[PDB]
Amino acid sequence: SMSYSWTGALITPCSPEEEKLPINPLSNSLLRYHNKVYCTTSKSASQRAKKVTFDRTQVLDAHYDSVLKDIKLAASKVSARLLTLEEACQLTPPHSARSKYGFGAKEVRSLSGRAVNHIKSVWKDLLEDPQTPIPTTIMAKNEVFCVDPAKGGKKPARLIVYPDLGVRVCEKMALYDITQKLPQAVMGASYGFQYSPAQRVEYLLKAWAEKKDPMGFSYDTRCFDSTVTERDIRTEESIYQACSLPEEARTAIHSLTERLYVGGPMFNSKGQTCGYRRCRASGVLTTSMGNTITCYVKALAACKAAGIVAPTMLVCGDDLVVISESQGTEEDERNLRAFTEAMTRYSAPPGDPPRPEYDLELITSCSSNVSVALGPRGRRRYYLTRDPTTPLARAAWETVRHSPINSWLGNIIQYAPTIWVRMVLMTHFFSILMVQDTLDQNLNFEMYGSVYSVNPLDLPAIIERLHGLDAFSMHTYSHHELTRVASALRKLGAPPLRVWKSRARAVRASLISRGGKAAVCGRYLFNWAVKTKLKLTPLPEARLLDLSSWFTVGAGGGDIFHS
Repeated sequence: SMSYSWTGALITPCSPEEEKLPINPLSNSLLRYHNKVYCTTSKSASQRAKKVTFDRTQVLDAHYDSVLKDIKLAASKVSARLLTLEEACQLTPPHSARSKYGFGAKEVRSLSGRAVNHIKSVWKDLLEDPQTPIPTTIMAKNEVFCVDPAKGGKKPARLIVYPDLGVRVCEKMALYDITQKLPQAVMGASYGFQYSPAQRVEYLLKAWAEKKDPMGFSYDTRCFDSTVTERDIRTEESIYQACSLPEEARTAIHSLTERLYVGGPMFNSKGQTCGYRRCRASGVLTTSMGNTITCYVKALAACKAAGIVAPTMLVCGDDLVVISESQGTEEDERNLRAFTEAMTRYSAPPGDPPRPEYDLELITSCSSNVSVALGPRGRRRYYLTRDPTTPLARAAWETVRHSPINSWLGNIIQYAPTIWVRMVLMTHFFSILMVQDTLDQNLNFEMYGSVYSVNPLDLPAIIERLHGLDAFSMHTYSHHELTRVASALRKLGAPPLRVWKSRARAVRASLISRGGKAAVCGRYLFNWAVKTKLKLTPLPEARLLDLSSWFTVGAGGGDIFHS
């Protein structure tokens, strides 16, 4: 079957879109080469539509069946419940796309009569009708990147397919509790979303250490969502139904599967019939959970089919890392080819063929890699980092165009120990917050497919909780990091690190002069910037932080909110 069929109708935008980074003295102080920064628009939607449209064949085998049997057995130990309407409403992000039925996220979150009565009607209809396909909207995402002329032109916009807001709330009532219990039961420690950045590093270090002679690879499936077949999606349902659930939950889950998850008609923003989907919807609740389970099953089966020796996996949606015992250079290459052939049979063909690596730091997963620096007392300290180009480009965009989602804050939190966060992002944004005089304002950001709300003044505590006090004392960064970061800054026309250091001294001093939590930020976040460093003591606030909802599977399109 084809992943999509199309009518010829265009994928259209809601509002006018901005393609180019606007000139502005605040964003210019971060980076000058504004012509290199672009935002994807609906102008490139047809190009993407072509890429994600292809035939899927799927041939399963004994290895696949064996893994699937184990998974269903594991799921049978899980008990899940429905969420109340009110619980599901509270999980809706404040800027989630409004319903076509006369209400938005604000109404849902405040439980307005129209929103509530509508959602009740949608729920009842889910229970009564397991058959009629539920309409979805297809939209081009607006995401910011830096040009890469060594890799062709600009990336085409990603596409997102999602149902109406009323349906999205119903998905949470039916399936949210499952998203919070099932992945850990069936994938155990291989499930990546349960780990903070520091824990992810610890997991990978352990996995690597376990092997007498470790070899690792990442596997890139070509357009994973499009490779997911109707059978795959019905199999996911079978796994959900293996849980102990109330009958009403079983009914809603089945209707959602047949009417929404397995496929259905897509409409553009103008309401014209755009096409029909026969693969994974990118913007439904189960997108992340479904991708993770389906990727785990196919990958583990492919390991068995290939004869990979003692595999330890880390799976986050379509993102897959496999660490195992090396069988020798040529044997490893051969076995990776056999793994790829198996994944291909299972309908998960590769983008770039996997490459064996024999050093953990050389494996890229979820766009990140492990690096090492020194903490206080000169101990080696491993931490997660990434190339800063995209985070810098988005930070410049977000400096001049305010967005409901602050990617820069998510980056500061996730990549706090990195030299680029500490010297550049932290310095720039605390500067900008004082310029705006909005330091003490909660901001939203996306992390692991979920939306969170954080006050920047709480960052020392948050950073301490997630990364430890060492995140404020790290030094002697790797040659690779210094080189990669300096090169990104030059490429974007940003000031060099030495300039950021002088800037941070003044930001630090300004924050300290404001006293209170602002002074705590100055002292902790910018201790690296002064010659006479302060002694940083554990923050009592770090322990009081309720991070119980951090680091879990999220939702397609990040359409879930925790506060």
